[PDB]
Amino acid sequence: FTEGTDYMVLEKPIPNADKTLIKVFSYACPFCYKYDKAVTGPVSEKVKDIVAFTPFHLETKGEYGKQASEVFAVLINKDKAAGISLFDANSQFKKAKFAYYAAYHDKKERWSDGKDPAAFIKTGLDAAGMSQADFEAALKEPAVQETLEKWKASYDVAKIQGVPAYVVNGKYLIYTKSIKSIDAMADLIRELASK
Ligand SMILES: [Cl-]
Ligand SMILES: [Cl-]
Ligand SMILES: [Cl-]
Ligand SMILES: [Cl-]
Ligand SMILES: [Cl-]
Ligand SMILES: [Cl-]
Ligand SMILES: [Cl-]
Repeated sequence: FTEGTDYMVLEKPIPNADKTLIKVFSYACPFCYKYDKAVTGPVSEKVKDIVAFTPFHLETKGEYGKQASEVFAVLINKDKAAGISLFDANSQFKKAKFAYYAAYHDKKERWSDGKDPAAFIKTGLDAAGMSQADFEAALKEPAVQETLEKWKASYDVAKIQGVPAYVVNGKYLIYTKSIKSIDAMADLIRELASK
């Protein structure tokens, strides 16, 4: 694999990202949906022995970027605390993520274009099986707030080649357009993780 073609080196790395595969994404991004249907799960499963799969949501995209970040931060922290993989059938994050992708991209739902955040939140929480009250309580927790703080770094990473942005060890950003297969992507991630 070749620097400049398959990947690039971030001039400002994502901090505290040792042994991670970070995926910067947005619920509102059609390619994020496409790659999450086709490559994200299989590839992350293949490399789970070397790098921890670590979604980073980009809060600045779409009318409900902030709300989606809140829902995802809450659900990822809950899944992690329960020792549940983010690709597991029982992952609440996974359920919410695909509910938003289906609503936004397949059904063209826009929840009144920013003016109905309660409806947007409901879509994700209902799919995840979480109550509004539980979400509101969980959002106040330090770990959830820490996650939201970490994800602020998504904006500067997204500038390079858009979203999705798959990053190895906070340093090596894969060029999404170069990804040709599950195997090749997993091969690349392993090479990058050995650097
Ligand atoms: Cl779109
Ligand atoms: Cl994800
Ligand atoms: Cl759409
Ligand atoms: Cl609605
Ligand atoms: Cl819109
Ligand atoms: Cl900036
Ligand atoms: Cl091979």
